[PDB]
Amino acid sequence: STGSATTTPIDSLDDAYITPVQIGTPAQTLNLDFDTGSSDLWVFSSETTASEVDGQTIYTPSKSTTAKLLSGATWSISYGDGSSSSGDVYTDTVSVGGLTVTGQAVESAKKVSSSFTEDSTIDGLLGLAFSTLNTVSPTQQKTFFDNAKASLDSPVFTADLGYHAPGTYNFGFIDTTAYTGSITYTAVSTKQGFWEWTSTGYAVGSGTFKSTSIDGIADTGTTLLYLPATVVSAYWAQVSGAKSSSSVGGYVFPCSATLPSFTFGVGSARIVIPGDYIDFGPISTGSSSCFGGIQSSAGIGINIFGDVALKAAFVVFNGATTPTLGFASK
Repeated sequence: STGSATTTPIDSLDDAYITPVQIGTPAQTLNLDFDTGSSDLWVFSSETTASEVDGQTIYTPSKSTTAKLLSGATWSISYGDGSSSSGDVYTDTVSVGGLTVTGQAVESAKKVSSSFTEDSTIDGLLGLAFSTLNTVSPTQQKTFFDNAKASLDSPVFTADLGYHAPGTYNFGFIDTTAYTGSITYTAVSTKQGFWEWTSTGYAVGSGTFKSTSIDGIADTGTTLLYLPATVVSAYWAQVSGAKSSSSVGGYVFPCSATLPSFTFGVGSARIVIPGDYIDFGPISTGSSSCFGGIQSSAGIGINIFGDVALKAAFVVFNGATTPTLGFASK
């Protein structure tokens, strides 16, 4: 089997991407944030504290003839941006782009933090990291991909995120029309539960490539590119007037700037992030200070190849017995 679903930016900055997901019988379609950095499929629901729901579409398990309470199971998760959610668990039928899993754990939120409430466009998350990170207790649950894998034509999914445009998540096949040149594959460590890999270096604009190993994670649920302070300083030094602002919470730059590209290495291959992808717009409405899309990972504890990086590539998440990651230009 295979599946193919369009993923759409939630706003004009590509702050996140939402993908429609069918849950239950009859189908209830929710728009979920596919997150290769976590491993829980959770939704706003009829159980979510009413004051914490503001415009989201909810899953109502009592209206699904295939929903079953997973008795005694609870979940609770916190994300790198400080947001969080928790609740109980149902199993139900879940379909993405025509690919159906029966008995998928659907984690129903009883509580969500303010950042979730405030984002009316995101109805929940669909985790695509390794199932070892799943938070359900006392019986850990599998991700949608893990459940689907054996049925797929090939044990893979691909992320093809758009810049200020829709893109695609495919399950079970590689669309050879969706990228240019060849796909370069690179080793993955699953030791921390992430799609963790090592970039071979970077370049800023038309500058020379610096060969240096940068361990980090491919994370579709993180907006920006978080890299070591040395790398980030080298980038922003090429933008007149750019500076790190403790009050704003990262590097800012004059909105009048033209940003240089940023290249990262995948083995001997190179992925080029155009400068425009690094512009996250005014820090506040009407400001002439703009927020940068490349930020320091110092104090995160891990480097994160978030959407800024991934949307410059066609990315293969190869879930074969020994997982690997593939990157192609597009």
